[PDB]
Amino acid sequence: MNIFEMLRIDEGLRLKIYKDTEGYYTIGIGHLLTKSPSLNAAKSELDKAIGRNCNGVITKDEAEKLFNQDVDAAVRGILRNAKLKPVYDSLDAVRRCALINMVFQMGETGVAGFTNSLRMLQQKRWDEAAVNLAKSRWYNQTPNRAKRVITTFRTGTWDAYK
Ligand SMILES: [Cl-]
Ligand SMILES: [Cl-]
Repeated sequence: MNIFEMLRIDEGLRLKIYKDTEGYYTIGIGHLLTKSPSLNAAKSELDKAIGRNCNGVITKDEAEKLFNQDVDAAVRGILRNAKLKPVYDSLDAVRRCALINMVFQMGETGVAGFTNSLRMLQQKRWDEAAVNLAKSRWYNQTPNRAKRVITTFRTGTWDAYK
């Protein structure tokens, strides 16, 4: 298991514009297109993103390309973030995957907001951090995915995904 297979399980793949769990226009492997209510504003961003007239639809390769950019951008945002970088650097390889997953889903800013949990992970207090991570809108809104991520931080293995 790697970051790609992990995210592909949590986000799935859809080749047609769809609405995410928040109701935002998305496509591919969790690639947010826009928070705007308009399907046309979504079709627009989509074509801008791919470089062709897609008319709301893309190919597998196009989805995988967006996915490769988004993972890279997620890592690069963590590395550039003063609050995140030190956490990331302190973590083992599996756990790093768990942080990247949160970042991909909720953005740098959002994760950077879990001050207490971040401190606990840095300190390697596993069980405590799993408990604090669960007290969040994130966990209440997408509980099966949050549990998977949280188990990953708790144990440091891929069990939740196997
Ligand atoms: Cl809560
Ligand atoms: Cl869920």
